[PDB]
Amino acid sequence: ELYENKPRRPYIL
Repeated sequence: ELYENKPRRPYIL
């Protein structure tokens, strides 16, 4: 998506 959220790229990585 154009708007990147945090539960897609959370600090879990």
